Amino acid sequence: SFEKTPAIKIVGNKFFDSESGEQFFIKGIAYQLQRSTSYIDALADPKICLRDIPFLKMLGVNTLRVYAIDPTKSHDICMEALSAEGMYVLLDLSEPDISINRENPSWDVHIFERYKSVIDAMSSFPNLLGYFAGNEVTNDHTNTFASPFVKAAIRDAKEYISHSNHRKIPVGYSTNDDAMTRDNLARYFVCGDVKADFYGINMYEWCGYSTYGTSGYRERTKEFEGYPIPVFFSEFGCNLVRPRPFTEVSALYGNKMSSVWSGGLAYMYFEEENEYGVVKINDNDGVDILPDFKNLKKEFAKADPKGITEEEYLTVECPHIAVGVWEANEKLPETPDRSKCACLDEILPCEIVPFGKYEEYFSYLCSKVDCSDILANGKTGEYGEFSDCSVEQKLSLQLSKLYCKIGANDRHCPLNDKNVYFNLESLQC
Ligand SMILES: OC[C@H]1O[C@@H](O[C@@H]2[C@@H](O)[C@H](O[C@@H]3[C@@H](O)[C@H](n4cc(CCC[n+]5ccccc5)nn4)O[C@H](CO)[C@H]3O)O[C@H](CO)[C@H]2O)[C@H](O)[C@@H](O)[C@@H]1O
Repeated sequence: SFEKTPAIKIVGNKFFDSESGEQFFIKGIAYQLQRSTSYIDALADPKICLRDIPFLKMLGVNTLRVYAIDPTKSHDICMEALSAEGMYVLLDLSEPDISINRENPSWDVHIFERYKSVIDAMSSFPNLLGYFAGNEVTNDHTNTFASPFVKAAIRDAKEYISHSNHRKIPVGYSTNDDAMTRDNLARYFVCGDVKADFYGINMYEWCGYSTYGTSGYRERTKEFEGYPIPVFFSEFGCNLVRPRPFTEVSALYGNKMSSVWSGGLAYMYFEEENEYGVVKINDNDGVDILPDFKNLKKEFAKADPKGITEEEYLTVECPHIAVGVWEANEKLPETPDRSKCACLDEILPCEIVPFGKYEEYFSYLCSKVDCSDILANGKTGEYGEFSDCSVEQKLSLQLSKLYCKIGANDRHCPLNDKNVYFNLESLQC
């Protein structure tokens, strides 16, 4: 049963409860456990989530941000338990080992399959608020060319959801707060023919007992006034001054900011040797409440954002390219084609299995054959025909091209490595 969490929908630049029609404001906290899979999925483990939900209820949150789930595991126990307390989930589609790499960006079948798997695992829950298609991918002026790959991911996640039987859960983006790139990033993700459905900023400008004017919150609010999609703080809670008073919460849900922002999520629930937690899990797996907890609790309790209803509410150019400043082309890479890339597994004479060596093997093979067909350039908007295939498929293509160039036809692939093998399926889309 999900009566207490009706699905939230987007109209214009605001969230709305689909039943009542009241504006939905996010009063949230990040909820994600680490190790000392690589990620831990707290929503796949009832003993973890059912321990914490009572404490989350005390905080008075209506939303969690979760950065990683294991899509092979069940989540209905934790998601229904969250729904029981009126709590929604914002969920990143990526994870640390399967993300768009800001140092070498690609939008490919491997990353897209990860996104699909999370979508298929989590879309049945009415309290799934939205998906993030990326988190701080571009983070400064040196990697703005990663952003077209994220926009392609937004488009393709939205289309995948559209073509599924699922509820059309919105797909957005979470960005950092770098001064040189923030205005261009915000414009880029709503420009042209592809748009993020919502926009989260990881916002740490307000530290200690600051103010609306002095923190920078006033300038941010004036910048995002009239922004065409919902905007919120996907993270907040600068910890320079402790215990964190969380006085930004009073500003965030006040009348000046509540007209522009759709709330935000504190970072975070768990303490992980970083002084960002509101609780600490002890050696007996029990929850010890930390000094920040009471301050966030009081601030959320006092917050009462005056929104507008759905019915009364009902009544862009991409940034130009400039070298060293903004290098994200409007032209996006194509939708990764699993069938095309899977046909390389069939027909290619020389293949390499996944298991440092990528840099060496690409450097070696791309000096002997033309690797243009696997390159992807977000600056120039030039995307090779097989640039959407997996790193292994890309490598295999180049090895196979070298094999055909030599033309011995003796089943000896021209790269001595144990991961290399001659594909017997090639001899038989
Ligand atoms: O796509 C961009 C990059 O994504 C990386 O993975 C991603 C990963 O780094 C990210 O990690 C977040 C991490 O960004 C977030 N976090 C918050 C903070 C506090 C920052 C404090 N602070 C204070 C003041 C100013 C600025 C900052 N520190 N870390 O904490 C989350 C839960 O603890 C954690 O999961 O989570 C994503 C989703 O799962 C992965 O997609 C990949 O590993 C990189 O290869 C890739 O380049």
